[PDB]
Amino acid sequence: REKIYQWINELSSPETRENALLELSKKRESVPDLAPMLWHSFGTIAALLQEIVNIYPSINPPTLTAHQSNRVCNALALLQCVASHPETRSAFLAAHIPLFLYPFLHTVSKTRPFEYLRLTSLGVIGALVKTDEQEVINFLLTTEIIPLCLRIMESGSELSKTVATFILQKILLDDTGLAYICQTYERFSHVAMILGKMVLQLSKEPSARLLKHVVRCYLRLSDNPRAREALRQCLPDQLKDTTFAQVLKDDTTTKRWLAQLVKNLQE
Amino acid sequence: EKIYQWINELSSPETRENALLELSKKRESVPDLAPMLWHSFGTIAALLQEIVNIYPSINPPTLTAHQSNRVCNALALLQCVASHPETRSAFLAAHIPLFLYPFLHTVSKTRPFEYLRLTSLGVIGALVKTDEQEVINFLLTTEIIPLCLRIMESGSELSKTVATFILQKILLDDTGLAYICQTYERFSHVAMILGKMVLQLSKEPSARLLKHVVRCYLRLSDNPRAREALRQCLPDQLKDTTFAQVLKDDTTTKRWLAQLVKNLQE
Ligand SMILES: [Mn+2]
Repeated sequence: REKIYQWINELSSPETRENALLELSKKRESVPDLAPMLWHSFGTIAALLQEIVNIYPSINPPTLTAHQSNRVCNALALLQCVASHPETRSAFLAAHIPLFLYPFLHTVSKTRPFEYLRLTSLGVIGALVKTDEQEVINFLLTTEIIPLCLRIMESGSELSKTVATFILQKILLDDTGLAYICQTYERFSHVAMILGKMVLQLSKEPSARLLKHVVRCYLRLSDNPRAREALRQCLPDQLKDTTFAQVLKDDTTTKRWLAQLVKNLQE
Repeated sequence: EKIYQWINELSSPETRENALLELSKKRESVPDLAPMLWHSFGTIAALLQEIVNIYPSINPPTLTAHQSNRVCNALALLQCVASHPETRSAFLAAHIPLFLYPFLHTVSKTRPFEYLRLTSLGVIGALVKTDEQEVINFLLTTEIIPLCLRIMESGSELSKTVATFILQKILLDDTGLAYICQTYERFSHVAMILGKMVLQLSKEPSARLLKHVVRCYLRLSDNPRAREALRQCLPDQLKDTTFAQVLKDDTTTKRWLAQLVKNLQE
């Protein structure tokens, strides 16, 4: 508790806010109640959003430096902290704070500063949907986060693609999210096409976590009657062959899922 | 039925620009447009997209009259959501005004930018007009005061006026006054800006600006401990016959300028 209070308090005057963001960002894992402390502290959340908003112009044209990205990501780590705490989770959603991260998620630059910015931003969202609250899914649906996730799964770093897919997975898990993605052949096909190319490169450049999420997504889509029908024709061969046999020999969960997916298709 | 139609067309970039234009001019004629717009986070998100699509126009500064007028139409809609008593609170909990801070931070003097900044301050001014404690508590944790102080001395007539009005409503609130006097730094910078203002106001006068300026000094004179500082920094033009002409019409402003002198007398 020692320095935690002082640092939190120091997040005020921009003269000592940088050190506080850093010191706090690292001690986060420890202090289990940091989230409510951050949230309930006067002007602290605003200070964090201030950090986010300050770099909006450097995001496009893409001139964000490593230093800018690191400091803002410190703030984002504290927001992720606030996003997954049971006592602050729901209010975090009321504040529509995730809407402050979307411009970050829209960037496409490849430099590490941007990739780190996007990965950390995705971490906040992933922690938001970790508990399946109906309201968070409906929030993400209506704010158009899906297309942002799709592009990233489609051309981001392996790390970022994993979290983006996990987010799409959570959205798909809920009945509303599943029905929304399958409402038109075009929206389903867009998602299926992306998961498709993911299943092709993953077969030559393996990735356990990513492969696990891609399988869950496909499995979940097989719950919708029309997507199931479509998948009867468009489910990539690599998911039916034995191509993933070896790598799955250790991940019993995902293997069980792929078996269920193949079972669901056809009749 | 057309209001509902356009509102729905905002959530489609294909039909948004048109909807913004229609809903903006139709603003004054639709009572609860705010609750209608806020009825769906989707609508708000779309309105914020318009604001976000403008950040790329900052450094290098390339904002065009067309881009400015378009986003400002979106600001007009955010402003009415900021005014309505049914939505003003949710608007604040989402820190929506912060999306406008990058705009308020620009310094380009081209009309596209000046107008963007004027319109943005207008969103803030509509917040403080409500006279909510909720609003002042929000702004104090945002850095709006420094942003307003810069414009108060470098902006155009209209901008300087809206910026000074915002500070005025902040100072008028007890906590706002206390906040500003809480430190030498804060008070000193405010005192300095008001100073440069009355100076360039003597030459090239402005009835509206002066009233807001005078009102800020009067309210500052409400804090006992500040009075000594106030006595020492008060510009001559406020103590002499200047403005006496300009103030022939302002019975209110001179009545205020009178109370100011009286508060500072030892
Ligand atoms: Mn559900």
